[PDB]
Amino acid sequence: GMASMRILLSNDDGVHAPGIQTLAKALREFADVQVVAPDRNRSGASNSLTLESSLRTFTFDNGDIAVQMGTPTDCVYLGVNALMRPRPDIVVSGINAGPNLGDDVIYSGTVAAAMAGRHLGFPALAVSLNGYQHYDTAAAVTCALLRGLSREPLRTGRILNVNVPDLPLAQVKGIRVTRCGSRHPADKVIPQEDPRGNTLYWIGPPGDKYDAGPDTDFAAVDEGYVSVTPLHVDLTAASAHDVVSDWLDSVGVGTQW
Amino acid sequence: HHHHHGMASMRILLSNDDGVHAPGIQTLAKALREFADVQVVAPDRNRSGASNSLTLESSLRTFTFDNGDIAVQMGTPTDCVYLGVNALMRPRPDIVVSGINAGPNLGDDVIYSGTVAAAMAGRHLGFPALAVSLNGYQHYDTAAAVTCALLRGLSREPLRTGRILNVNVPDLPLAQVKGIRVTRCGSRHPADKVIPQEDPRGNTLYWIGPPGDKYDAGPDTDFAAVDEGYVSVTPLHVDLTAASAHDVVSDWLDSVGVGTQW
Ligand SMILES: [Mg+2]
Ligand SMILES: [Mg+2]
Repeated sequence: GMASMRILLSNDDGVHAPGIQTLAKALREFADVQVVAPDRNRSGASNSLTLESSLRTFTFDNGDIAVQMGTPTDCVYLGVNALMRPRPDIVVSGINAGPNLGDDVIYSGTVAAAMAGRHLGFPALAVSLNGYQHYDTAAAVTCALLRGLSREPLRTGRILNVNVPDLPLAQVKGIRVTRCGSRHPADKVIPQEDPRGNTLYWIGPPGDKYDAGPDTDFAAVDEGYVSVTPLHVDLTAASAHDVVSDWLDSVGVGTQW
Repeated sequence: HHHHHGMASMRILLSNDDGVHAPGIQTLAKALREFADVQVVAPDRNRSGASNSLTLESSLRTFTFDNGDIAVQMGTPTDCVYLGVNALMRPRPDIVVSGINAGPNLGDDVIYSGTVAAAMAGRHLGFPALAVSLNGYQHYDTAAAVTCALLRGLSREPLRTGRILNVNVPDLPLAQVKGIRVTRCGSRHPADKVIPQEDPRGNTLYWIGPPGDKYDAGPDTDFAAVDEGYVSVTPLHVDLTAASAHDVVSDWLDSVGVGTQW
């Protein structure tokens, strides 16, 4: 090999989490790896960033950096811009304890860290295990995608959201290029009272699967395939443009007549 | 004949990410209260940059003020709307309005926006959710006026397609606002600045820098519209799929023998 791959590895479960550590070990067999991860579990962090306060880092013995109270996007931000010199080739996020599928991915901090590395030399990898058993399987899948990214460049798509079925590698049927599924709106809130009679509120479970069709990420994983979905950060709903414009004319907003 | 038909014709969950004490939400609450049934459910402090984050491993505590505003303690903007819609409000809201935010929410910044995230949690409602941000800190009244027009608009006719509208208002007196444009999100160069700062014990702490330079500010972007003095309205969705990359990724995989044997 003419060049080593330099990987900024991050996650969302925290620097000590089994996921990030199993993958770290796997990647280190053939790549330079720098972990920059949250100091504790930050699931549900989405693409949040720390703007109101400065961030404190702690470096471990194996060279791992943890950002205290830092979101996954903080980590990737500091890794790319300040802490890795030169900047990394690519960001790998994961392996996450649990799936990031369908319309849940906008809340995923795992995905968020991958999206913060979208402007690097290789497309970012978000890697989630559909469970907690086979981190080894997901590490193998990642190492394969990294191998694949260096045999031939991926020309389009700055983010690959990867979901790995929780099976031993031998039982994974393969890989499907998929689109994000969708859910019926979530509406469950679990209230619990405190000792003083005050009502406190837990955010309940996701909504029921709604678009879990054959071409979706929900289906692929259910059928034992690694789901790969190219993602972007553009949130424009382009198909709604005309309807919105016509509506405005229709109700006289922005126009005199 | 009055400017609005009815004093409390729609139920509005009003939120933000600047917090309940922010002048932007407060100015807007006043304005909306002329014609709407308004319930504020917002964070207890400034949560700018909170994106679509939520509190999952902890239950949430709410605090109610004398005027009836609810602040969710520790709560994210998504937390607030999620709680407001699903638990706190009787009767349920017809629409979520989020803002007015201090500062723009434009381009690829929208995914990092707590203002936008709050609207997005109201996307399943009767009316499309509105995210409203001011391009500055001066003319909250203008943004308020624009929001009231959009809302009177919804009373005259429903918006069919489009679940969330991201609205950016030029920081100008209303008379100087050239009008409105339906835009697409522009984009920026990644931010690259990291401002270091030493603590009293002499340890180096880091600040996230400002956003990157504009990259894509074409004629029909949200960036252009605002720069040119127009209110920008971009319809958004929560879906992150990059559909126009499907075939390239599939060919690529096949080409590199990942997922197949040969
Ligand atoms: Mg996690
Ligand atoms: Mg704000």
